[PDB]
Amino acid sequence: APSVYVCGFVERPDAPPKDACLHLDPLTVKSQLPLKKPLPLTVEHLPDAPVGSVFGLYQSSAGLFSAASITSGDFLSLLDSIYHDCDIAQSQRLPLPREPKVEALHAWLPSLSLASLHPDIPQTTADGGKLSFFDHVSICALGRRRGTTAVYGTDLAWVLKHFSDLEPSIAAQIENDANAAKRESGCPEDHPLPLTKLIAKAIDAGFLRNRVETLRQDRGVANIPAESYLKA
Amino acid sequence: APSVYVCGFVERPDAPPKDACLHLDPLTVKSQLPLKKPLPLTVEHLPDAPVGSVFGLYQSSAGLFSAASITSGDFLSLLDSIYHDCDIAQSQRLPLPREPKVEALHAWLPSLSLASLHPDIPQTTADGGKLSFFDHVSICALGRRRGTTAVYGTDLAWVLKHFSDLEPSIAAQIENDANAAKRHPLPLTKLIAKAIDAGFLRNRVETLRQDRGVANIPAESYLKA
Amino acid sequence: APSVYVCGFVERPDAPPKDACLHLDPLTVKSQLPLKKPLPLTVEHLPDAPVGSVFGLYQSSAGLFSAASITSGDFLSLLDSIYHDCDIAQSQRLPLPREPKVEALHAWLPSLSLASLHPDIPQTTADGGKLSFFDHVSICALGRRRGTTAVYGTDLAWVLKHFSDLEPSIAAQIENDANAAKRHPLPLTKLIAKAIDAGFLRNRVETLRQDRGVANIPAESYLKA
Amino acid sequence: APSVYVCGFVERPDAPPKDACLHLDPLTVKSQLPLKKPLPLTVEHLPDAPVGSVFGLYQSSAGLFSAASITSGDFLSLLDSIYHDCDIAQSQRLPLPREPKVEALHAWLPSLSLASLHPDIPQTTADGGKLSFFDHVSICALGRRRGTTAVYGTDLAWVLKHFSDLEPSIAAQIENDANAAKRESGCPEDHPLPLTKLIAKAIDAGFLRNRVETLRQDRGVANIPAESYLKA
Repeated sequence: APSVYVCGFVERPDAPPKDACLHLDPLTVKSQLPLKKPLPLTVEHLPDAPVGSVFGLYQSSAGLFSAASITSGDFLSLLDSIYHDCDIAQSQRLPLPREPKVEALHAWLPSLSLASLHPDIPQTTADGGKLSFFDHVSICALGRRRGTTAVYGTDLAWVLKHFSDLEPSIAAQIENDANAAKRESGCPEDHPLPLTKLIAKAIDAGFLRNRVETLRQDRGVANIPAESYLKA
Repeated sequence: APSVYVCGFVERPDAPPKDACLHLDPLTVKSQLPLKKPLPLTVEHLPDAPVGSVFGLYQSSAGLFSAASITSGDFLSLLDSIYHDCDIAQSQRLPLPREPKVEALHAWLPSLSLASLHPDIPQTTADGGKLSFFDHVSICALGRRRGTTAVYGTDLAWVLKHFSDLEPSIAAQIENDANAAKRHPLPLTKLIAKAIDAGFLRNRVETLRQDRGVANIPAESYLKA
Repeated sequence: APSVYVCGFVERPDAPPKDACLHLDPLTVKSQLPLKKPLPLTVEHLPDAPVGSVFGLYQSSAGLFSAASITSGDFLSLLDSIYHDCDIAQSQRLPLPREPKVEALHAWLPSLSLASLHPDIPQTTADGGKLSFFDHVSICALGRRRGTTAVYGTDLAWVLKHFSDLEPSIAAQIENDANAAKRHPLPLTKLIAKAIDAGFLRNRVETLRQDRGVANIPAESYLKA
Repeated sequence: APSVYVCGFVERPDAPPKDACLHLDPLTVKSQLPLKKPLPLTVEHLPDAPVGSVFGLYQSSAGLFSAASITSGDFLSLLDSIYHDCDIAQSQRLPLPREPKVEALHAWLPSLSLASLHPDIPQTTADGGKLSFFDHVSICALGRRRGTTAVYGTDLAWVLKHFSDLEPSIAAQIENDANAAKRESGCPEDHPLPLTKLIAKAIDAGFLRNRVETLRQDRGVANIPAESYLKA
C-alpha cells in the first residue's frame, strides 16, 4: 500500500495565459478556502480514471498550489508495467536513481490541470466574486496554464523542496494535511482504468506542437530544480 | 466485419535519409523479390501486436511501395472505441466524411516502418548485394524514413489513388493480390507506453506534413497532419 | 568416409571483447535454448561453403560452447589434397602423430565464429532480452571473439577432453547428440580470396596462441599456434 | 589478350639477408649474363603454376632487377574473379583508380623470388665463380630476400618509374626486351591452375609473423613511391 504524491502550481500569475477563461477569480478561490473535502484526482479529466485525491490547495506570492496523492493500487501497478515498456520513461534527462512509477508519471502525465464547474445559467457573485466550484484536479500531458508542471515523490518533504518559491508557511502546514487525509479508508477496484480512453488521451498528446519546449519553460516558471525527475 | 488497407511508401529515393543504416540496397530489393508468404503486419514493431499482413511490396520510379491489410477484429473494434474518446481523431484538418476506425489510424499510427533482419557481422555481401531479411512492416507514430506517411482505407481502388507518382501498372495488379490473399489480445499497456514515447518527438506533426507532401498524397485525404 | 568434429568456445566471459556489438546477451542465449533443427556449418561465413552442421550449443561457467560435425566428402578430400602441399600443415609445433585432414583444418580454418541475424532497428528487446537469431557458425582464420581457438578431431571423447574448464555433464550428453544427429562444389576461388585476406591480419599466430591458452586446451594438441 | 608486367629487384645488396645461402655469386650472375632464353614465371614456386615469363634480369648499383610478364589467360581471369571476393584486394592503402587483376596480384603475391638450381654434386667454378643455373622467378607472398617487393602494371614505362634507383640505362633497354619477347607464340591451357596447391600456399601465408611490416620495409628498400598500388 505505497502511494505517490502529486504537487505543483495549478495556476501562477507570472505565467498567465492569453485566454481569460483560464483566469480564476481569486475571489471564488478564497471562497472555496481550505480543506472542505478533498478533490478527485483524475487522469486526463476522465471521471472514470480516478487515481488519487487532492488534499488541499494553497496560495502563494507565486500562485495557487495543489497537493494530492495517488492511492489507486491498480493504477500504481500500471505505471509499473508501463515503465519498462516505455523508453521515454526509462531514459533520464539527468542521471538519478531508478524510480519506476514516478518516472512513468513524468513521461505520461507531466502537468496538472485544475477544472472548475459553474452553476452557470443561474450566475452568482458571492458578495464580491463570481461563483465556481472546484470539482477535480487532473494529471495531464500538458496543463492549459503555464508553470503547471508537477513533481512526483514518496515524501512531500522532498517533493516540496523543488518549489523554492513556496512560502515555508504553506509547505509547513501542507505536510500536515497529508497525514490528516491519511485517515481516508480504502476504495480499490473503483473503475479498472479506461485503457482505451487513456490510449486515446495519449494519442491526442502526439499532436502537440512544441510540447517538450513548453514543459521546459514550465519547470523554469515553477522554479523547480534542473536536477529533477521531470523529462523536460 | 471488414478489413482496412494500409498503403504508402516505406522508402522514397526522392526523400533521402541523413544516415547510412536507413539506406536500402537495390540488391536486397531484387533479392526478396515479389512474395514468398504473407508478411506480418505489426504495431510499433511489437511481435505480439499483429493486426494484419503485408501482401506485397513493389518498386517505383519514386520508391518502394507497401500494400497490407488489417483483419484483426479486436483491433478493428479498438479504433472504434478509441475514436469517440480521441479529440484529435474526431476533429478533421479539412472537411471530409466522418470515418471512425480510419481517422483513429491516422492520429494513432499514421506512418509505415519496414524492418529487416541483418547479420551480426558482414555475412553475405552476396556480391550481388548486402544481406538482409524482410521480417515485417509496422504501423507507427512517425517512421524514421521520409515520405513514409501511409494511407488507410476500405477499398484499394480509392486507397491507392492518393498516390500520384505511383504507376497504374502496379496499382492495377496490386488490387488483385488483395483478392488473391483473401483466401494476442493487444497489450494495451505496451501500446500506451508506445503512445507515450510518441509524445516525446520534436516536430512530429510538422514532419508528417512534409511527408504527405513528399509522398504525393492530396490535401483532401484523411491525414491528421 | 568418416566425419570430423569441431569443438570449442565461440564466446568466453573470461576472455572479453573490446567493443559492444561483440557482446552476447544471456537473454538471447536462454532464448535460442537447446536445439531447434541442426545449424549450418559454413566456411568463412560463405553460405555456399556448407561443410557440416552444428548439433548443439551449451553454456558453461566459462562461456558458450559449440559442437559441430563436418560431413562433406568433397571438403574432407580437400584437407587431404591441401595437406601434402601445405608446409604449415605438415610441420607440427610439437611432436604428435601425423593427422592430414585435421592438421590442415588447424592451419587453414582454426577458429570458430558465431553469426546472428539482428533487426534493422531495435525490434524486440523482448524485455526478457535483445533480439537475435542464430543462423550459423563458421570455421575461419581467426575469430573476432577470443578463446575461439577451436579443436578438430575424429571422436568427440578425445576432441572434448582438450577443454579443462568444460563441465563433464555437458560433454557426457553432447557425445549423444552426435549419435542422435547421425540419423555447392566449393568456390575454391572464393576460398583462396578468403585465405588471402587472412594473409593480412596483425598478430594472427600470436593471437591464436593466447586463444588456446585462454580456452584451456593443452600444448599437446594439434593447434598450429 | 591483355597482359600484366612484373618488375622489381630479386636481390639487393643494401638489403642482404643473414643467410649466406641466399647470397648469389655475382660471378655466376654475370655468367648467365643477358637474354639467353626467358625464365619461367611461376606462382609460389609451383612448376604447375606457370603464369608468365621473365624476359630479362639486370644489374644496378642497387641490385639485380627482374622484368617479366604474365600471359596466362586463365590465370589473368582468376585475379579477376578473386578480386571481388577479397576485401584485402579491394581496399586500398592510398586512393587510386580501381585496377582489378593488379590489385589482386599485390594482395595475393606481393614479392618476387629468384630460384636457381645447382648441378650440385659435381661442383663448378666458371674460371672464377661457382656454378648455378637460373631456372625460374616466382611471385610469392614474401620473397626470402629483402626489398624484393614487386610492381604490377599494363606498361613498363609506368611500372619502371617506381624504382628511382634504377639506372635509366637499364630501364631504357629493358623496355625493348619486352617488345622483343612479344614475339612469343601462344600456350593457353598449360595447367589449369592448382587451385588446391594455391590455397595451400595461401594458407602458409597466414602464419607469417610480421609480414605486413616486412612488406613495408621492402617498398622502402626498393625505394618505390609511397603512392603505389602495393598493399604494404
